[PDB]
Amino acid sequence: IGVCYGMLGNNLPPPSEVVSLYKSNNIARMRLYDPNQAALQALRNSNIQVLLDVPRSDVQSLASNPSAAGDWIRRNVVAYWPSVSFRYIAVGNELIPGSDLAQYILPAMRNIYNALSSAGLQNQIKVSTAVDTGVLGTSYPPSAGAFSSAAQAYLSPIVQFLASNGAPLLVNVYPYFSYTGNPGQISLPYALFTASGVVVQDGRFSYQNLFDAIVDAVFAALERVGGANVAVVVSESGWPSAGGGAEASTSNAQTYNQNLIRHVGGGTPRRPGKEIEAYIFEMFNENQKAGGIEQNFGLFYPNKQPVYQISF
Repeated sequence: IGVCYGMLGNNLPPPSEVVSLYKSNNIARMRLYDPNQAALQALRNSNIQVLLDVPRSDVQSLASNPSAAGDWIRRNVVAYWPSVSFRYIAVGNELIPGSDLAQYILPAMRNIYNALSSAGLQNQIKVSTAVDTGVLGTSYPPSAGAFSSAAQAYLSPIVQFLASNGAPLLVNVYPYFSYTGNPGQISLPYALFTASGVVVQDGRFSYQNLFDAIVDAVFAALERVGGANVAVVVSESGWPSAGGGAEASTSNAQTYNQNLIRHVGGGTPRRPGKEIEAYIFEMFNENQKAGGIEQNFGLFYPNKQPVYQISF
């Protein structure tokens, strides 16, 4: 399993202690939301595989300035390779289709890919972008999954690129928000992997949990735009332990995240052959996030005590 290393608290451990905590918990992968130099230094020789984001403030330059992608890769990747085990570069996070920066994603992806390819790294370090599930229009049943017209205009060209390079699409997936958004329709057990039997019978495909239903809606959408062979990496998934309603609790967050860990090895109903790569959001409670649930997605408190015990 992977874990997202969010840094927006005023009281978190230094990156070196955080890397030690990953290693001691046998957490194999890490997402960084920017090329923090202290984190990349700490990751040297750790063997932790890294999903590294291009920050939103860099995407336009990587698209438009012909020197920028090469400079970015040389500073943030080549300077740390091979001691840092890079696995993905995610060009943007939740930009499609509404952001004014969406127009720069594929150009930036192409320019980054070219730089990595020249160095012989285009295979181990795959280039993608991270989207939210708002890119879906229809999503029930999962086999009806299709991108919205607005999302499709950006994603069809991106998916052609991903398929050609053997790269996945990254998707932030939260059963939690489907649950809170649909009271009386989406059950708590369905969201927490503890539903009894099939909740949605979708032809040959049986959905026992909400995670599978959302992810497979994305697979179904990908199949319509030349993406049948494009894998999905779940680049965020988690459950808040406080700051919301009664079901934002340590008990439910433990159930969601532990069950996720026990689930992903079997894949999904549409793609059962391989483990789904997933990153738990997130390592620590971040006290500089918006008040409420966003301050409470941590597996660990700032002093490194687990918020709830997890076997990774």
